[PDB]
Amino acid sequence: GALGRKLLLRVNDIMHTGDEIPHVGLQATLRDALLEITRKNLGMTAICDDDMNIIGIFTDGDLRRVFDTGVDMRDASIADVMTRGGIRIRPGTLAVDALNLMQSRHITCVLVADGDHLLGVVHMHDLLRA
Amino acid sequence: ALGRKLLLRVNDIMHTGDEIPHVGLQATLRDALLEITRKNLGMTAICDDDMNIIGIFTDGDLRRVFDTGVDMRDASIADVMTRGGIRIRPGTLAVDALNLMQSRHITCVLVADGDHLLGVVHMHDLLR
Ligand SMILES: Nc1ccn([C@@H]2O[C@H](COP(=O)(O)O[C@@]3(C(=O)O)C[C@@H](O)[C@@H](O)[C@@H]([C@H](O)CO)O3)[C@@H](O)[C@H]2O)c(=O)n1
Ligand SMILES: Nc1ccn([C@@H]2O[C@H](COP(=O)(O)O[C@@]3(C(=O)O)C[C@@H](O)[C@@H](O)[C@@H]([C@H](O)CO)O3)[C@@H](O)[C@H]2O)c(=O)n1
Repeated sequence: GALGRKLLLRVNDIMHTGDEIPHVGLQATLRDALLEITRKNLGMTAICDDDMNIIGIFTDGDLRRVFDTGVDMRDASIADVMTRGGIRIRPGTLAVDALNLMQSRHITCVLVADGDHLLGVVHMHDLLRA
Repeated sequence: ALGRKLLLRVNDIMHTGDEIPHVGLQATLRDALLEITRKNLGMTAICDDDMNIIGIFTDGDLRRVFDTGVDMRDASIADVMTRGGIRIRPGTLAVDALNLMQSRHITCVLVADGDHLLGVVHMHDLLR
């Protein structure tokens, strides 16, 4: 009942915004990106330009995948290891459709955007709270 | 529909057998991450020869150890795993598994009888 009602909300009204958005710049180090991931507690970070347009994203899963090189990755830049672009939805998207997208793509956090402009982020956990 | 899927026991939806991610106590961190990738659930158990759970390791745990700045390439899983872990019984309802995952801030959970690993359920599994 409550979950069903929450899934009829627009993501605009449940997404993380402002300082709760994980994002770093294009010149960030991988360690910078990891700190941002840890602090914002969503398992991922965006990589944005100065206008808050999405350049890329990096998840905890991405770290596992890039770690599978023999070389020492500790001083890598984020620009070299990020996923370019990122899966996103419009702010009027219903939570149910965000869930369906996340299920079909096997991701747990989706960017909320107007074109390339990052407005917020929604995590699967957000769709089941409140 | 939503109400029915949420009322299933996790026994009926969990991954079992070869689909369970596990490595042994002597595995390397690289062995552990290979198993995580191969089984596609973002985590692995660490088990003894009787399939008893010693610990777990998740993609989040990799971030936490990597961000210590120590070179982790040659690490052993025994030195970086989380001992113990959160588990549920096979009769746990999907809705209760979801609430547990929410409360513990996790997206995948082991299904066990005591320490005996029976299966694993991902948040994705619960929401088909
Ligand atoms: N069945 C499980 C699953 C996980 N864990 C442990 O719970 C801690 C958190 O698990 P996580 O998967 O690493 O949790 C994260 C985290 O570690 O940051 C992942 C991250 O991508 C993001 O999803 C955040 C948000 O906090 C979600 O609320 O949550 C880890 O030490 C992990 O070993 C456990 O004991 N038993
Ligand atoms: N809004 C998003 C979110 C993620 N991604 C990209 O989609 C890929 C998958 O995201 P993930 O979070 O890394 O997905 C994982 C993965 O490793 O692919 C994480 C893992 O812990 C586990 O949750 C598995 C599922 O078990 C697979 O069903 O799913 C990554 O390259 C990520 O950059 C994206 O483009 N846009």
